[PDB]
Amino acid sequence: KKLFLVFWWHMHQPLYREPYTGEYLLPWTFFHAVKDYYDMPAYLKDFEIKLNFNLTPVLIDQIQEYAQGKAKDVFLEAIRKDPDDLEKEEVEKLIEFTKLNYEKPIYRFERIRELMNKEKLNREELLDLQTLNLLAWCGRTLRKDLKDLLNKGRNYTQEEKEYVLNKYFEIIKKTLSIYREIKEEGKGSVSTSPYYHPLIPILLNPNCVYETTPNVKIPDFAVSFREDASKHVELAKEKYFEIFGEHPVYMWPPEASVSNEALELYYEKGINMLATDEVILKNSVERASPYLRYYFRELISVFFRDKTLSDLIGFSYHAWNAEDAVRDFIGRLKKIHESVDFQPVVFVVLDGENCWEYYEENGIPFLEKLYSTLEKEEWIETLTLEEAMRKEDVKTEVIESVKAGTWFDGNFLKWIGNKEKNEYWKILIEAKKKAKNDYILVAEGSDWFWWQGEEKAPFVEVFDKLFRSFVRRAQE
Ligand SMILES: OC[C@H]1O[C@@H]2O[C@H]3[C@H](O)[C@@H](O)[C@@H](O[C@H]4[C@H](O)[C@@H](O)[C@@H](O[C@H]5[C@H](O)[C@@H](O)[C@@H](O[C@H]6[C@H](O)[C@@H](O)[C@@H](O[C@H]7[C@H](O)[C@@H](O)[C@@H](O[C@H]8[C@H](O)[C@@H](O)[C@@H](O[C@H]1[C@H](O)[C@H]2O)O[C@@H]8CO)O[C@@H]7CO)O[C@@H]6CO)O[C@@H]5CO)O[C@@H]4CO)O[C@@H]3CO
Repeated sequence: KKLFLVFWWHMHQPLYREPYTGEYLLPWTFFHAVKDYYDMPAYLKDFEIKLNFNLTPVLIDQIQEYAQGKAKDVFLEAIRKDPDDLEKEEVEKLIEFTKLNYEKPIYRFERIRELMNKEKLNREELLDLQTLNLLAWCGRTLRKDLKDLLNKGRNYTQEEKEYVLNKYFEIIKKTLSIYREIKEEGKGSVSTSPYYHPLIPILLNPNCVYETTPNVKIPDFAVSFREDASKHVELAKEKYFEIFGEHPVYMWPPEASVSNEALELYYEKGINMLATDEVILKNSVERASPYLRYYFRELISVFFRDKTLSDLIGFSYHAWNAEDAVRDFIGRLKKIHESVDFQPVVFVVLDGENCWEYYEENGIPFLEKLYSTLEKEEWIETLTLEEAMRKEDVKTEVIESVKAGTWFDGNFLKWIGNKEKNEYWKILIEAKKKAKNDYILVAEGSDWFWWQGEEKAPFVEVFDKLFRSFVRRAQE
């Protein structure tokens, strides 16, 4: 009797490329590509387990542009420059970026602490600020190759900075190929999402927010977004076919968000399986185990992720020692294994690139120990999405209705329902009436609405500039 364990690591970045200047206004795609997007599937080269991945199409587009040397990244241009050529504005944003990240374990260099305590910075100190910001985002693969330079910690030269940059782009250039390779080798399945990571249930029926939050105020949805919902899915299918050679049969719904209408749409578009959140299951079915494969109306398979296990990784274990965390995780899996007489399917689903920067050494001690330990347990069988979908010795249940929501509390309050977020929807509604091109789809991405109307943080205004620029461009 085995426990079937399914990791599904979700990778996404909204579009940082401002459409009038063509500049990437934030470097986060670059930094998560060099730190996470290659290295997360590259674990499969060293560990005999299965791991699965979601790549949003808008993320794939940006990885392609960086890989081809086409991305004009303003923050990265400031890193590349000789410090004598840095504008005051660029130094300021290098310092602000450092302060934003200063407390993360991946920024644990004594030299950073020295440079932040300094009133003015000379050329050598600026070179160190530039290069340490690069090295802070070093992924697992190059932490081996660049060991000598990482241990230096200070006194970097322009030549060493450029060496690091060249290696980082070599990683980005190999990234889509490793996803293709692990898929073809049967080491993992790869899914995608509707193109720009929108909330499909809201685009199909904005009144679905009242299934969970009856008291919320929403704007007057005087335009239909239903066709746009279909387009996000269809264009995702096309992009996925380009990279992987088939239409995708697995999708991750952005924010785990489902509704009866959204599930019907995924079925109509040929998606055979998706996953969503356990809170949605508990809101929809009184007596329900998350260890079963569910069939929504016998149209499409649904797995509900194990929220506690997913949250152990996403929220707890950064604060723990790696060995303690792995022993805890295996212990919980063993209790699950001993708790049912059938073979349970245990989905572990979370962002695949955001939690590691808060772990010691970018979470590499944790993941190496986790995967090493998993591959040794006879009673754990990790599965690809494809195996989880077709596995016969699993228990199964039909469900006829779900209560619309997301993996935030089972509701939509992070993206709609307060004055500020509603203003974004009103902007989008008005723009949609006058829309002339697919930039209106870019502006439907969930990310813009998440950041809007949130307590001020460094670089928040950049998401607002992006959103409004896409809205403007949509109408021209
Ligand atoms: O939009 C840019 C963003 O896009 C991607 O992220 C999206 C992701 O793909 C979706 O799945 C979804 O993610 C949900 C997530 O899975 C849930 O876990 C939850 O996330 C909440 C966190 O759990 C919770 O801890 C908290 O996070 C707070 C941090 O703990 C706190 O440290 C601080 O974080 C600041 C960062 O330290 C700083 O670096 C900067 O963050 C930038 C990112 O580093 C950068 O990569 C990018 O983010 C991408 C992301 O990588 C994609 O995968 O831009 C960020 C902004 O510049 O600034 C942070 C804020 O100051 O504060 C955070 C927030 O309070 O809250 C989060 C969010 O509630 O919910 C997610 C939403 O359901 O959505 C995300 C976003 O669209």
